[PDB]
Amino acid sequence: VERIVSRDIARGYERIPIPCVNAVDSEPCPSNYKYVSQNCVTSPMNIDRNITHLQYCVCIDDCSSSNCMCGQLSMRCWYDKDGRLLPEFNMAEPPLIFECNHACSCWRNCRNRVVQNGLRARLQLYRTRDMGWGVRSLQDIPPGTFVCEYVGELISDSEADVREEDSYLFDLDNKDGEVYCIDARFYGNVSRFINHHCEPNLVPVRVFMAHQDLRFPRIAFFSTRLIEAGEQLGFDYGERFWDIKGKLFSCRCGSPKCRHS
Amino acid sequence: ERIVSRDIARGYERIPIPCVNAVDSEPCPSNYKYVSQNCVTSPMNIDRNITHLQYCVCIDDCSSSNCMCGQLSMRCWYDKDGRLLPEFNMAEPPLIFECNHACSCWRNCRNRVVQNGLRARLQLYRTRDMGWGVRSLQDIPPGTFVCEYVGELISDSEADVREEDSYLFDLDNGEVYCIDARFYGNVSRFINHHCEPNLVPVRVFMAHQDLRFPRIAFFSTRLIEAGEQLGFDYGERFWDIKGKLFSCRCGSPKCRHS
Ligand SMILES: COc1cc2c(cc1OCCCN1CCCC1)N=C(C1CCCCC1)CN=C2NC1CCN(C(C)C)CC1
Ligand SMILES: COc1cc2c(cc1OCCCN1CCCC1)N=C(C1CCCCC1)CN=C2NC1CCN(C(C)C)CC1
Ligand SMILES: COc1cc2c(cc1OCCCN1CCCC1)N=C(C1CCCCC1)CN=C2NC1CCN(C(C)C)CC1
Ligand SMILES: COc1cc2c(cc1OCCCN1CCCC1)N=C(C1CCCCC1)CN=C2NC1CCN(C(C)C)CC1
Ligand SMILES: Nc1ncnc2c1ncn2[C@@H]1O[C@H](CSCC[C@H](N)C(=O)O)[C@@H](O)[C@H]1O
Ligand SMILES: Nc1ncnc2c1ncn2[C@@H]1O[C@H](CSCC[C@H](N)C(=O)O)[C@@H](O)[C@H]1O
Ligand SMILES: [Zn+2]
Ligand SMILES: [Zn+2]
Ligand SMILES: [Zn+2]
Ligand SMILES: [Zn+2]
Ligand SMILES: [Zn+2]
Ligand SMILES: [Zn+2]
Ligand SMILES: [Zn+2]
Ligand SMILES: [Zn+2]
Repeated sequence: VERIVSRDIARGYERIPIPCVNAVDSEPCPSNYKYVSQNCVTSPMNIDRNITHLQYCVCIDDCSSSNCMCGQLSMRCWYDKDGRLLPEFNMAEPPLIFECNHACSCWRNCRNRVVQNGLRARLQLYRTRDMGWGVRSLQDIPPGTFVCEYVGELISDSEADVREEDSYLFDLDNKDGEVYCIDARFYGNVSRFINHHCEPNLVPVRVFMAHQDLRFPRIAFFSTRLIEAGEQLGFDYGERFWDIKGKLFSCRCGSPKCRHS
Repeated sequence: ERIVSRDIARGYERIPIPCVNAVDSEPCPSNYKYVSQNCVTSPMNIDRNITHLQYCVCIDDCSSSNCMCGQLSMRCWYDKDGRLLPEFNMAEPPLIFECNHACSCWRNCRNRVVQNGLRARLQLYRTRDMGWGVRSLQDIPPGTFVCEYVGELISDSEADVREEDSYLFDLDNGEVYCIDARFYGNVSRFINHHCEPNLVPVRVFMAHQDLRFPRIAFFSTRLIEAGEQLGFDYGERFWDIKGKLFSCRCGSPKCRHS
């Protein structure tokens, strides 16, 4: 029998509830963390929030023309009229996405705004058979759809080096020497439960919205294909994770093209 | 009469805020940037450490006296409709600590009003004697959250060197700060002074509890009828300065500055 152990792990902080079910064992809904819907900090992170440092567009339309400055910063605006990535979007090597911000002349409903509108897909936390907790979609998700953001505690590399648990870190790539990461161990959203898959249906993309401090991109997961209702979400953890954890366990994603077992 | 803007906020508020001018030929104001939340130019080291937040451990709707956030606010002053209780001291308002993301309660608990944003149907309009003003297009019951005074967070040192001081809101306290809505602000930058105000500003804390930076929320002091202009008491610092230049045009029989 499938036990509903939570009607909403986000307790109303998302646009829709995220229930938790367990049809496997007697484990209750996870509670060793604090759910937050947006990134937080403990030690200060001096994000550049000077409004005059934002690059912005002066579009007089819905930011669907070639002249949009924010589209140019993203090479081009990759969103279609429904907010989904165009098929030309390179998911093997995603570019930086600069969404429109509060300094732009455009309206809040312009085309170049997707991730800033929050989680919309109906997801469900559930107990897997051999990978702990996982996240599944309760609905069909078309390809190129924004699913969720990897939310957690913004910490420096120096802080990440003294944390005992490293299984919930997401490294923030930046050309500058200073490096940071998102730790979802103590504070995080639904994305902290997404398991690794070697042929993933999700791809992380670095996105900038209210600020453009390149040290702190926000991590948005987009669907790489049609995700059918009931299917578990997964993304590629990368080589750093498996270089560390491979000596502890092999990958259990079950793909015929598994690269870590 | 003459609609000069369908929405001065460009969709950043829950409701459009149109602008009309039935008085003269002035177009919609455009010498500023509309922002729906406070911004900064020079950095402000607001304490955003999540472990520094006081929070409640309520298992209900935060309607009991055990709610930590209510105790910080002396008590929770919101009724089930989100309006201030009749016991609220409009003459000397307390600090309001709304529930935050560190609390164990849900996003729809009783102690959350200002963080839900502007809801009332407002309208920017041209007055006959004091430039632009804001009016309500609907009846607003007493104790209702109307709007927040939004703008650029600046220090006292910065405020003392700004040529235009007509859009400052002082955040009183050693180090003191203020909100300058001259270059960046929301609809509240157009609210005029009235000696019989129907709005009262209240200092509110939500996502952070850095007492240097309270957010300014306007609540109705009485039933505001549809079509009535919004107004609050600018205070004596404003009128000690600007009284040398002009007199108050609020038109009240109890006007104190004309
Ligand atoms: C100098 O001071 C400011 C500098 C900037 C401002 C505003 C400023 O205030 C001026 C105050 C003057 N007072 C006017 C009345 C009395 C005094 N505008 C912003 C944003 C504009 C859009 C809305 C959000 C703010 C961007 N950054 C800024 N300079 C860049 C703008 C774009 N150029 C070009 C290369 C394209 C690069 C430098
Ligand atoms: C095990 O998987 C990772 C492990 C580490 C990572 C990243 C990892 O997976 C990222 C992808 C998987 N995610 C899973 C959920 C979401 C994606 N990050 C780094 C740097 C962090 C800061 C930014 C630059 C890279 C540090 N080293 C790590 N663990 C060490 C921490 C300190 N301990 C002891 C010294 C106490 C030794 C191991
Ligand atoms: C009114 O009394 C309750 C009202 C609600 C409760 C519990 C309640 O009991 C309190 C008394 C209990 N007795 C006291 C003695 C013994 C038990 N529960 C919550 C949560 C439900 C999910 C699990 C955590 C608590 C949400 N719904 C509630 N109404 C809200 C709906 C939204 N409004 C706003 C729009 C203003 C805020 C009130
Ligand atoms: C004119 O009305 C005010 C004038 C001033 C205020 C506040 C005021 O109105 C507040 C209420 C009215 N609002 C209107 C919209 C919303 C409420 N605040 C202060 C301090 C700011 C923060 C630290 C403590 C107080 C600075 N001095 C002030 N003007 C000077 C600035 C520097 N210039 C230079 C030329 C030298 C000389 C005049
Ligand atoms: N493909 C995979 N194969 C084996 N274990 C995996 C896996 N993907 C994720 N995991 C497990 O999940 C951790 C990532 S955190 C992901 C959520 C986790 N399943 C939970 O219940 O909290 C990894 O450290 C590993 O222990
Ligand atoms: N009660 C009042 N009497 C006369 N002028 C007033 C007033 N209340 C506000 N004002 C004018 O408005 C300024 C405050 S900013 C308020 C908006 C302003 N009416 C505008 O059109 O931009 C004051 O400096 C004063 O010039
Ligand atoms: Zn644009
Ligand atoms: Zn833009
Ligand atoms: Zn735009
Ligand atoms: Zn695998
Ligand atoms: Zn509470
Ligand atoms: Zn609460
Ligand atoms: Zn609380
Ligand atoms: Zn008056």
